[PDB]
Amino acid sequence: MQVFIMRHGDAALDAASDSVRPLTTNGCDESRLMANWLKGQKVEIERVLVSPFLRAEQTLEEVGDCLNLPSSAEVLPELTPCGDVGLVSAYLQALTNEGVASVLVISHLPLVGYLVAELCPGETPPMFTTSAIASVTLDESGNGTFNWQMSPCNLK
Ligand SMILES: [Ca+2]
Repeated sequence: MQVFIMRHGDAALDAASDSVRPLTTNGCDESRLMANWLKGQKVEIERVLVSPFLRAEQTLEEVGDCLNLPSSAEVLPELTPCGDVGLVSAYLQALTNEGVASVLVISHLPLVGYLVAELCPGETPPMFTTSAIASVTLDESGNGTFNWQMSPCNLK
């Protein structure tokens, strides 16, 4: 199963509180940039998992505007910055055994980095710039391979 791990886009520093910080114009722009790149890669997203935080959901909105995404999305509490990478890993393994062919995961630091390591043996937490995407091929036994990583700058 193809897993695409994405860090939410650039977000405003100030808001009533952290969970509600909106995306910035640039954050939107770059998120659409990465979305179109994926579209050009013949990427077909079957399932979507997103953090409950506004910046994650908005990144999803923006992406969904350029890439054909599922009508629904699953808002996961464990995708927040302090999310339990173990439960995220298990959720992904579940979908893998379910038959799901591909999933797009939109989250935050430091979770995104740890998630890749947790899923892929021998890998250290990679560095994620905003809107950057990590590709991981996960098998039924929870064994994942870190394929590549793409960021708005390596396209820009
Ligand atoms: Ca469009």
